[PDB]
Amino acid sequence: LGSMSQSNRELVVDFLSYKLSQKGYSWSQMAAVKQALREAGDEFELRYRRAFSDLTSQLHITPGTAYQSFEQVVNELFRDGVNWGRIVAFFSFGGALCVESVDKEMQVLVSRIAAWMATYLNDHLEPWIQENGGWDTFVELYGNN
Amino acid sequence: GPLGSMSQSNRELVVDFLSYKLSQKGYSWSQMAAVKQALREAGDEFELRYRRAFSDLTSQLHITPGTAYQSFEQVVNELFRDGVNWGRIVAFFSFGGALCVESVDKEMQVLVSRIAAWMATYLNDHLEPWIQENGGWDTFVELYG
Amino acid sequence: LGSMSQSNRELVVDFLSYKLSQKGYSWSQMAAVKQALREAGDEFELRYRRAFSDLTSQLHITPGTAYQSFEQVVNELFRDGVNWGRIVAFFSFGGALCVESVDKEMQVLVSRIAAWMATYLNDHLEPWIQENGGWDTFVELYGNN
Amino acid sequence: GPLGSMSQSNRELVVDFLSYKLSQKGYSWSQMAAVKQALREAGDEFELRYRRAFSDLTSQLHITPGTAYQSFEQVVNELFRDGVNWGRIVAFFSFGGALCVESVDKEMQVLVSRIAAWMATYLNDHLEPWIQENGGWDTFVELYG
Ligand SMILES: CCCN(C(=O)N[C@@H](CSCc1ccc(Br)cc1)C(=O)O)C(=O)c1cccc(C#Cc2ccc(F)cc2F)c1
Ligand SMILES: CCCN(C(=O)N[C@@H](CSCc1ccc(Br)cc1)C(=O)O)C(=O)c1cccc(C#Cc2ccc(F)cc2F)c1
Ligand SMILES: CCCN(C(=O)N[C@@H](CSCc1ccc(Br)cc1)C(=O)O)C(=O)c1cccc(C#Cc2ccc(F)cc2F)c1
Ligand SMILES: CCCN(C(=O)N[C@@H](CSCc1ccc(Br)cc1)C(=O)O)C(=O)c1cccc(C#Cc2ccc(F)cc2F)c1
Repeated sequence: LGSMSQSNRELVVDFLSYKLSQKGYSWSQMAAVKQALREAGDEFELRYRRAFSDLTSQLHITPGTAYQSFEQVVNELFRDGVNWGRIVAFFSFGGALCVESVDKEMQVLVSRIAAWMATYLNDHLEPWIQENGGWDTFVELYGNN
Repeated sequence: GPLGSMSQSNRELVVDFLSYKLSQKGYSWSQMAAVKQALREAGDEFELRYRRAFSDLTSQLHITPGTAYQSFEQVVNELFRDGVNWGRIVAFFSFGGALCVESVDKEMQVLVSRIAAWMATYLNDHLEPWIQENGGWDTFVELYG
Repeated sequence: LGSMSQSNRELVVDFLSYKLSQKGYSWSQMAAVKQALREAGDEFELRYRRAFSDLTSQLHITPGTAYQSFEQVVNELFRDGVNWGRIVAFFSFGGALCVESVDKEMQVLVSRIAAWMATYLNDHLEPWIQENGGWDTFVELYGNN
Repeated sequence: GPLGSMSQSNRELVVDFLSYKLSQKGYSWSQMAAVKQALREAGDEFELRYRRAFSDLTSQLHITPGTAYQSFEQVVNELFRDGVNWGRIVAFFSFGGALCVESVDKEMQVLVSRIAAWMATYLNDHLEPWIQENGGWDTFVELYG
């Protein structure tokens, strides 16, 4: 489904978000969390690139994977507990797995991964986030103002 | 999710993160994602190259608090005085971004969402038909990104 | 160009707009003007259906029509002056002409008509509107609260 | 144009008017327009048929001023307790519309934009993947409108 008058509005907000963040300003909390997370991810990938080779064959997540199985896989990443660094890792692994899915010509898995990750974030990680200083605490620790 | 302007969605944060990461590898979350990214990139290049033109824009372009859209439309018209093209449209985004940045600096953050709404308005009424007629943003992506 | 997370937000606002207006409430001024105009148009069409048969052959507006020629055609509708009733007529004639364009398998003309009508509204009619009580005066006279 | 939430575009008013008129003839401005229209229609039928269920919803569904999204998500979950389908999704829109209408009645117009944002949020996080997997809104249009 598409939306064309929103399209121009959407470009606007995205571009202004981008240019504000370059000066440490933020369109909104959501925009601040986005810049922060992108940045935290970049740094993460720079340091742990070694972990991102052949993720497909190791994580056992395919298009026909059930969310419960996805949940079991991610749970392994958080076996010794949830902390900010582990939450960044979660995003980075999702991202890398998407890229592989595109490399391997299974684009279909990308939107499956998005939806799985959103559910997991919703049910598992955001509640922890709310008990540990909230999304603003994420922005203080990883964002650029 | 974090508190946004129109929702506090977890999916929205995930989707932004995957879009970014897909783009770093030569891929796209979607056509919109690709447009957004090409436009950020084009804005960055424009602002560095024509850096000398980005001082006291709130004054040179007469955008103050209490400005009405008709005034804004009057100023932007001069930019497209000799016709629309993709360069002038990049200029339009960049100037509007620098205006917002200038606004926050001066503790006029109130201007920012107003500038957004004026830019979206101007696009819709003045720029859209030229854009469509010229192959759409799809063409922008192909010529730029 | 499409936009998918806005898509759900867009449905929301549209549906809530619709349900509010059914009780004489309005999401925004823009939403009030939309309900009012749709209604004014319905009434107009009911009374003057006789004027809407074979508009294509009489208005001389094709896909290759220049906006200046479009402007000349619409100007004829406003020859004896602009008033609210004539402004409603303008919308109704545009609408009917679009429908014929779809009947005659020239859909391409519809978006051309939208853009022409938006320019004409912008340059000719909205200024008159601003000197005659504004968009709220349109809502008082044609809307349902 | 009239003052909207995200812009004051003239095109936006035109486009809304032509969409309406195209739809009255069995046509569509676009896929989104068609979805919007089918959904309004489906909401109308649902609210008349299940009219008896639409009293004191602010109370039965505990949506008051100062309500947080987590609370809202908790209430809406019960509606989809036994699974998602297109009927339950129509119900979701209608109830949210009646809630907004109820809000304005009680001089709690402040709730309306908050309800919008919560509905958009819930759609994105909870309903989107089911919708996509089930053929998208394109399927809704084909089964309903
Ligand atoms: C094939 C194992 C992948 N992996 C690693 O390679 N870890 C590395 C450690 S170095 C990477 C690292 C660095 C810092 C932190 Br904090 C956590 C991890 C290793 O064991 O050598 C993992 O740590 C790991 C273990 C278990 C689950 C996952 C995952 C995942 C995942 C899948 C999908 C998705 F959408 C999101 C995800 F987080 C990731
Ligand atoms: C103070 C800036 C005035 N300005 C310039 O400095 N132009 C420069 C050219 S260098 C900038 C440039 C470079 C390439 C292109 Br294509 C277009 C412009 C000059 O001719 O010396 C403009 O190009 C100009 C002239 C008239 C109006 C505008 C504007 C604007 C504007 C205002 C608000 C907003 F949201 C967006 C806008 F684009 C911008
Ligand atoms: C082929 C003539 C169409 N037309 C009529 O048939 N008028 C009727 C009068 S009855 C319709 C009517 C009723 C009330 C009012 Br106020 C104004 C008109 C007639 O002369 O018998 C017009 O009045 C007319 C005359 C000149 C121009 C136009 C137009 C137009 C138009 C075209 C495109 C567009 F996007 C918007 C437009 F308004 C419409
Ligand atoms: C006070 C209404 C409670 N309610 C009912 O009356 N259900 C009725 C069924 S008749 C309504 C109906 C008819 C068909 C379908 Br499919 C689903 C519901 C009943 O079982 O007697 C619900 O269906 C119900 C139950 C639990 C939660 C909700 C809700 C909600 C809601 C809140 C906010 C919002 F923005 C959107 C929402 F959908 C609605």
